Amino acid sequence: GKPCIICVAITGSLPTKENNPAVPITLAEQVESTHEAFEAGASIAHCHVRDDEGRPTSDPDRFAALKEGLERHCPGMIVQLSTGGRSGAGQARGAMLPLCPDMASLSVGSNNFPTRVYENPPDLVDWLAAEMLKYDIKPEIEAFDLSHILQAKRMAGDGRLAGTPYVQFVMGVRNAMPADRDVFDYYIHTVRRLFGEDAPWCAAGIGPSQIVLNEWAISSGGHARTGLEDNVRLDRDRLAPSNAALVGRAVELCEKYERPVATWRQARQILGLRMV
Amino acid sequence: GKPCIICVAITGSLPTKENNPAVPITLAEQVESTHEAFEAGASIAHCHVRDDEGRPTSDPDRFAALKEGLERHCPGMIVQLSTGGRSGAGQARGAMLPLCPDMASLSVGSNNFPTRVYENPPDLVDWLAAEMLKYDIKPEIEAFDLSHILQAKRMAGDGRLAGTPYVQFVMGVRNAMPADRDVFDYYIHTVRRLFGEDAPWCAAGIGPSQIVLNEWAISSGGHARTGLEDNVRLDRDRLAPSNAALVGRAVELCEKYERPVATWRQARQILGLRMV
Ligand SMILES: [Cl-]
Ligand SMILES: [Cl-]
Ligand SMILES: [Mg+2]
Ligand SMILES: [Mg+2]
Repeated sequence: GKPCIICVAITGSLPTKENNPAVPITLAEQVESTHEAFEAGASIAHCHVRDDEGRPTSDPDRFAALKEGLERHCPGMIVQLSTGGRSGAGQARGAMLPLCPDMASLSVGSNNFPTRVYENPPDLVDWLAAEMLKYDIKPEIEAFDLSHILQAKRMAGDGRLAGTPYVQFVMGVRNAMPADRDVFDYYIHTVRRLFGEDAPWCAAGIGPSQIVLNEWAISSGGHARTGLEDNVRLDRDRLAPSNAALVGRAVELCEKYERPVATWRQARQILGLRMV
Repeated sequence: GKPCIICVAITGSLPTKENNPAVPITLAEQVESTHEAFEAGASIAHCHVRDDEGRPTSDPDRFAALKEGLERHCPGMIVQLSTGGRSGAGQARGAMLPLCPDMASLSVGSNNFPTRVYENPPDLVDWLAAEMLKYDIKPEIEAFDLSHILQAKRMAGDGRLAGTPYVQFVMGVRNAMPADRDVFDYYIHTVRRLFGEDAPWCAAGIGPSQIVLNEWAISSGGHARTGLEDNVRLDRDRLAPSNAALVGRAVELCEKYERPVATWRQARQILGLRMV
C-alpha cells in the first residue's frame, strides 16, 4: 500500500468547449478547475495555456499568470509546464522554462500521431533538457514508444537528464502505441532494469484508455495521470463534468487497490522536488 | 537446420567513396558489387540509387536500370527497392513502385535519426502500402521502434498490409533504438505473438552493431541483413573490401549456428514471392 501520485492534465492543446464545456480554457476556468482537482486528490497539474481565441499557445506570460494563480490558490501543488509541440515550434516550446516551475514535460523521441508526425528533433530535445538543468526543473518524460525510454536512460548516462528520469508511458494514441497490456508490463520491466526497482514512473491513456491505464498503473505500483487534456468522457455515452470527476475515478482505483493517494507533500518527497 | 536468408543493402543514401571506396555508386558498380554479394550468399538486394554526382535520389529510371541489371546478372535474386525518406519526399518515395519489384522497404512509423526526425506521416505510409498492394509488391517493414511492429499488425488486421508482415528490427541507430539484447528478444516475442511462431523476420544493426545483430538474428531463427548501406567496416581496424566480405561474415555465423544459407528459391518460398 505505497502512496500513489495523481497528476491532472487540465486543458491540453486540442480539447474545446464544444467537446466538453467542462474543459478549462480561460485563466479563471483553469485555476478553478485545478482547485477542484487538487481537493479531489491531484498533486501535480500538467499545464497548457490557450490564447484569447482559445487556441494553443506557448506564450510565457500566460504560463506565468497560471503558475502564479496555482501557487496562490493551490499552494503546495506541483506545477508542471508543457513543452508540447502542438502549442509551438522549436525553442518557442521552452520559452516558459525560465519561470522555474517544479517540473516540465519533455519528449525525447519522435513518433506518429493520429493525423501527423509528432516532431521532436534531437537538437531541440537536447536544448529543452539543458534548459531544464539550467533552471533546476524536474522533467517528466512523455514516452510514446519503447526507444524513448532507452533514450532517457542514455541521457541520464551522459548527464543530459539529472538523477533518475521520471517516465510516463503514453498509450492509446492512434498511429503510436496502443493500450497493450503485454507492452505495458514490458515498459515496467524496462523502467525497473534501467532505473532501479523503485524508480517512480507513471502512465497516461488517451480517450477510453485513460481509465484503463489508471488501473494498470495503480495496480502495478506506478503513479497515474488523468484529466480533460487526454479524455473528455466518463464512459462512451457521458461527458465528464470536471477534471475533479476524472481525478475521483483514479482515487476510487487507489481505494480498490489499497493504495493511499499521495499528498502534495509526499509527491514532492517521491519526485525529489523543492519543499514548497 | 532452418534456412537463413541473407539480405545485402548495397549502397544506401549516405555512404560515399570517402567512407569506403568499395561503396557502389554507379549502375555498373552496383551490379558488380551485388553480383559479388549474391555469389557470397545474399538472396535479397536492398537497393538505393544515386545521381550522376553520387547523391541520393528516387529517380525511377535509375531504379528501372538497376532492377534490370540485377535480373540479368543475378537471375533468381530477390529485388527490393527503397522507399526511404532520405532520397525523396512524399509520394516521390513511391514513384519506383510501378516497376513491380519483388519487394520494397516500408516504414510504418516515425522516429528520430542521428541528425533529424525521420518523418513517415500516416497518410504517406498508407499511400505507399496501398501502392504496394496495387503492384503486388511484398513489403519489408523497417521497424525502428516497438510501436512500428504493433502498427504493422493493425495494418494486417484491416487489410492495409497483405499476408504476414515481414518485419526488420533496425538497431544501433543514434537517437532511435540501441542494439539492446533484452529489447531484441522482446521484438521476437512480439512478432511471434502477433504474427505466429513461424512468421519470418529479420534484423539489421548499424555500424559496429551490424555483426552483432547478425549473430542475434541467426542464432535466434531470424534472417540477416548486412551491407555497406549500414556499415563500412570489418572491424575496429579495417574497412570492408566489398559488400561480399560483409555477406561472408554472415555466412560464417550461419555455419557457427549450424544453419544453411537459404537458396534464392527457398527465400522466394519463405517470403511468399513470385517464381523466376
Ligand atoms: Cl540523420
Ligand atoms: Cl500521401
Ligand atoms: Mg500535455
Ligand atoms: Mg535502405
